[PDB]
Amino acid sequence: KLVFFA
Amino acid sequence: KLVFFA
Amino acid sequence: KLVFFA
Amino acid sequence: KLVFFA
Amino acid sequence: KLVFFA
Amino acid sequence: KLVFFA
Amino acid sequence: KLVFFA
Amino acid sequence: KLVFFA
Amino acid sequence: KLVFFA
Amino acid sequence: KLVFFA
Amino acid sequence: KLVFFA
Amino acid sequence: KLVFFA
Repeated sequence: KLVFFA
Repeated sequence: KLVFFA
Repeated sequence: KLVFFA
Repeated sequence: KLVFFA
Repeated sequence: KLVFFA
Repeated sequence: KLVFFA
Repeated sequence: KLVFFA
Repeated sequence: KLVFFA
Repeated sequence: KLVFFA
Repeated sequence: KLVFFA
Repeated sequence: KLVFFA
Repeated sequence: KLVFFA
């Protein structure tokens, strides 16, 4: 899995 | 920006 | 699955 | 913008 | 910026 | 796993 | 499966 | 933009 | 699986 | 930007 | 697994 | 930036 927040 | 995948 | 929010 | 797929 | 993966 | 925060 | 958006 | 391929 | 975003 | 390949 | 971001 | 390879 991958979680990205910008 | 929010991105999630699995 | 994929969730994207911009 | 909101995109979801699976 | 926050990134997490596994 | 990997956790990154900037 | 191929998804592209912009 | 986003490009996804599975 | 290939994911790209910007 | 982000590039992911699994 | 290959992940790149900036 | 970040480059990860496993």
